[PDB]
Amino acid sequence: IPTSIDWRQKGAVTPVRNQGGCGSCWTFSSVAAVEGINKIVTGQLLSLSEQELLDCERRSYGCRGGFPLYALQYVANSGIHLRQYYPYEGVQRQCRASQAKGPKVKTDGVGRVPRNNEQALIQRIAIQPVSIVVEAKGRAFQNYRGGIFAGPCGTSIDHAVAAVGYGNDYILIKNSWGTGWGEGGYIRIKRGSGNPQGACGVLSDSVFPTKNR
Ligand SMILES: *[C@@H](C(=O)O)[C@H](O)C(=O)N[C@@H](CC(C)C)C(=O)NCCCCNC(N)=[NH2+]
Repeated sequence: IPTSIDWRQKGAVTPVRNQGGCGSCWTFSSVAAVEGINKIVTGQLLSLSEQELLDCERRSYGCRGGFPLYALQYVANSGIHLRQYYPYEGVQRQCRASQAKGPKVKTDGVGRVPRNNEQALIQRIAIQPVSIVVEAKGRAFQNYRGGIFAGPCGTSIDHAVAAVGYGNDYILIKNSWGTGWGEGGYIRIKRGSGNPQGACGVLSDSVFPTKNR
């Protein structure tokens, strides 16, 4: 694998989103992962509907939180519509999937990275973007502006985000707090933490969509 990778520089990452006040991070990280594998295997970069997951993925709780694993299973079972045909409202409404216009992206399955294993996560990011988790509630994380973030942060994971790259000392992560946070919406989290769960719990729980060429 390469010493560094950046899926943005392979055209597999869409612009940064802003989830707003809604506790919908689980829809953003999962969609970013799906957009990534879809570009990798089809050649097209599409912007996909977080709102569809928010409304339609029954085992999650809309703006009250959710489960990236189940979001990815939904995409493998039902597919997902384009954002432009099922736009983000930042509030849960009735599922309108069957009424949405336009094409669908359908994946074939879901994989899981062996947890608390930095090399396993890096190896997976070398292949595709990954939906991961971090503890984002800390003031240092909330106030992050740039550079390599090492903390202070605990490992009580609370926020789903998408890993879209790495380099020797960092994992590169697409957050859903708009471009006004961090590095145009991105954060670099240090590799090589003393925590088995990694810095900010970044190694705690990582899943990804699978889709065949
Ligand atoms: C994250 C956010 O919007 O910042 C959002 O709160 C969320 O989905 N968090 C997940 C975090 C995990 C580490 C993936 C979460 O807390 N999921 C469990 C949600 C359970 C909510 N239950 C009810 N009844 N609302």
